[PDB]
Amino acid sequence: AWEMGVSDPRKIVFSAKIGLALTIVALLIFYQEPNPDLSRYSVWAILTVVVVFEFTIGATLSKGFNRALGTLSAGGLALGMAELSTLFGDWEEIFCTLSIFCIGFLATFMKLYPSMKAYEYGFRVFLLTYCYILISGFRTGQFIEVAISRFLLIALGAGVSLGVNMFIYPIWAGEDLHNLVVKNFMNVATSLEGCVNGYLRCVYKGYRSAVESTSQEESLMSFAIWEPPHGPYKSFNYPWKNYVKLSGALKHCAFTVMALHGCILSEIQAPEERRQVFRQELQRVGVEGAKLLRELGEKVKKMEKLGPVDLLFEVHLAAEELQHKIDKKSYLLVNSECWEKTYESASALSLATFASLLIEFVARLQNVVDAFKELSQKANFKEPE
Amino acid sequence: AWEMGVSDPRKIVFSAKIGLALTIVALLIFYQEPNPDLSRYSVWAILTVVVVFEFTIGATLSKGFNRALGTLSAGGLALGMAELSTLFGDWEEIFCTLSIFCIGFLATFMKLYPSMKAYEYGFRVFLLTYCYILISGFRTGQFIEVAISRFLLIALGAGVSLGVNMFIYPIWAGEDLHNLVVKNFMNVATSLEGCVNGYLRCVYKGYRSAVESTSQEESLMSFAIWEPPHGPYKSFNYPWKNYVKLSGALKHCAFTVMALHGCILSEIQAPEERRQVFRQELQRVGVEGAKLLRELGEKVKKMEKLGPVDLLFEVHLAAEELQHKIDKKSYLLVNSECWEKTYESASALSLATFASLLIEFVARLQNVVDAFKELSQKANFKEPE
Ligand SMILES: CCCCCCCCCCCCCCCC(=O)OC[C@H](COP(=O)(O)O)OC(=O)CCCCCCCCCCCCCCC
Ligand SMILES: CCCCCCCCCCCCCCCC(=O)O
Ligand SMILES: CCCCCCCCCCCCCCCC(=O)O
Ligand SMILES: CCCCCCCCCC
Repeated sequence: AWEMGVSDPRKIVFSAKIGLALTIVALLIFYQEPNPDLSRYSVWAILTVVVVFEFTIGATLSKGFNRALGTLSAGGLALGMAELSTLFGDWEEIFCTLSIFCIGFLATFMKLYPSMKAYEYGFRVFLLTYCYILISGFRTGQFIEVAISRFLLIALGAGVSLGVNMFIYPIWAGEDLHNLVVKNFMNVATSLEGCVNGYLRCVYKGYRSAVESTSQEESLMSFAIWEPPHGPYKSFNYPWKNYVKLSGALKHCAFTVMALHGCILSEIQAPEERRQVFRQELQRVGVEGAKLLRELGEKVKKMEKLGPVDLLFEVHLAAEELQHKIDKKSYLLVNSECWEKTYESASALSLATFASLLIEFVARLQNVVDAFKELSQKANFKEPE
Repeated sequence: AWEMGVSDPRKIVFSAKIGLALTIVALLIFYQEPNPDLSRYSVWAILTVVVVFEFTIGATLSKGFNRALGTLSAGGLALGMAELSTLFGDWEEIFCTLSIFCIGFLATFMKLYPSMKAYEYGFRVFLLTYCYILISGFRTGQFIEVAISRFLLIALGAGVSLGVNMFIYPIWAGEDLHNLVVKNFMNVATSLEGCVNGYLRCVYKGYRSAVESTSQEESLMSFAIWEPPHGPYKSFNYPWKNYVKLSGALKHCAFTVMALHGCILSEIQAPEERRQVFRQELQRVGVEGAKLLRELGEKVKKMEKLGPVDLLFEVHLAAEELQHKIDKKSYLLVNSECWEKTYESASALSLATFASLLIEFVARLQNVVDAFKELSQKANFKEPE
């Protein structure tokens, strides 16, 4: 839709790039030599463009490498089996059919391995190449020059797709990974404040994005290993793994925010009157946590190093003030008459679960800070000021 | 390989049925009327089998319908553009390429939409068909006649694939969803027992399987609405949705088990000598919860209605006993010296969060019992023996 396009103009550029590659191949085939067989080999290029044009440069390179491997191995095996069939002069079609059965069984069995559920697209091209070459080289024989001519057009289609994708506003998966790591910090910072305000009032996509994106940041890292150097990422081997290490460190913290959100939806809840006693300390703790997470996101975005001052001083002081406040008024959580109604006791005891989950969230930040200090060292981040 | 076959005879029969379909289409192509010039586009029949075989019957029917939609629509559009092109006799290649650019841009933009992301297979067929039938039907007036031949060989291949798939050893998605619900019930019971036993020592994939299976439980439901009646499920409109409703009540219960597992990996913990005071009540609560979950799983598996007895009496009584015990020994959770070391106070206050989360887990089971009764009435479950 128009709103979708205006919000993200990257997709419009990608669509116009694919349409331009198809237009170029079409123009060549329209104004090509009028040699015979034109309508036969013309379509192969325009149809491999639609198959090899991927969103990112690294996915294009990886998928075209696995597709070239599958096609070359299937064609070599098909030619070897076609030559071997001649020995069974009396039984030719029987041998060819039994080879098609064995190959189909083996490829279909190997694609089902748990460790190969990602590379099915190369097993399909393997089975297609073997069946096409075995069935299109029988009624005539000596089916070679044509299988060596079809690939000189598949190559042209892939060459024009690669040139158009790479040399006109390319999209790099490394920058996608960098911007996703920057986004997660702001999502978690918004969720924490939303949870505290919701509990103290007289938040889902935030931690959902940080918890549900583990595989996205691994596929982006798989694609980024093929791309050459560019921009600020100038090095033989950029440490892309420290980004995923810092993302895991942040996810370990986002699980506590998930538990704090789940406290609001519980069936058992504490009286609103007793919540207002501890309002100030909870608001200060949430404010300092959101400030620290936005500072770390801003320092990751600019590729800057940490300053000399301690970043955790204020949040630690706030958490110690909250602990003292809980200590002074603990008599509102339990009762002393029975010391030696179940619902009322559970409601009273459920406020200390919120306070303990907030103290544990403050306790888990040091690991994210250490991960950032490691990433700013492996990658030569700039000094501040 | 051998282990994946002996432990799963499904994946052997599937590969053998693919090989059988390929060898029947092959035998047909090979043994043909002496005149081979009657047809030369015979690989179109063998390449459809490799593209329209799926694990389940409902997936095959749904995907075949979505592929024939795009193919017929693209062929009609291409023939309309070809007929309208002859008006501009002077410029034919320019109009054709201006049509290809627009079609590629619209198909890519429409396939990048987030909502229509499960239908990416049907958007490539449209563009491929348009380009093939516009570049191949150039300088020819009988391409309309060619088209029908190509689709008659694609129809022969799809008919053979559907017959072989549906008449040898059908694999139904309805049974897959039915088995998945029972497996999630057993996983959640095992996780609850493991966490309660782990906290008292002198579990991980269980709740994870139940929490992350929503996409599978929705795709299987989408496939299951195409399949005809068979076996136990004998009705035109089987309430497959009530299974998803019960699985979502179970997910809402599993989130508390995840929060209980998070208490074992925390930086702040309570001394064991204080944990051992409440061992019996926690152990009884966990035993009763796991017995209730396994009873509901066993009644879902057998397709039987609930008896006249009350299922929740025992666990409710165990929870009441736990609450009374917490009331009696509450002086071990707070300190009365300062009523009016921070770490030791937090460690003491962290023991009550585990018990409050266990009480919330016990409180959330009534929704699951109500959803089970709703599914037991919507689908006619047999009365207990
Ligand atoms: C083969 C060289 C290029 C590489 C191909 C990529 C291989 C990787 C695997 C992907 C799938 C196989 C490749 C497919 C390539 C291909 O050529 O495939 C192009 C398509 C099939 O594409 P798919 O293989 O993706 O399904 O072929 C056709 O559809 C042509 C059939 C003729 C259309 C006639 C329609 C009849 C309509 C009658 C008129 C009435 C209309 C009424 C309207 C109202
Ligand atoms: C989806 C169908 C795609 C087309 C599949 C057939 C293409 C044939 C291309 C042959 C590739 C080259 C094989 C070389 C084998 C060799 O020389 O040993
Ligand atoms: C020669 C390259 C392409 C060969 C044909 C590949 C298979 C094309 C399948 C198109 C989708 C047809 C699925 C529906 C068929 C039907 O409804 O019977
Ligand atoms: C249709 C599959 C094409 C496989 C080749 C991919 C591009 C590399 C050509 C050398």
